[PDB]
Amino acid sequence: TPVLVILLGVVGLSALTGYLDYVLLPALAIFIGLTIYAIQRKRQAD
Repeated sequence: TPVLVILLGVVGLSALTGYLDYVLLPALAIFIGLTIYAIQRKRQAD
């Protein structure tokens, strides 16, 4: 069920809903990139 993967990622976005400048390392921006990339791949692998 590739749809379940999108549901889990959707919940993570809810916990994070506020802007934020960039400090020494945007660990948050990278975390989302890996989260969205993994969800798109699991949902479908081309």
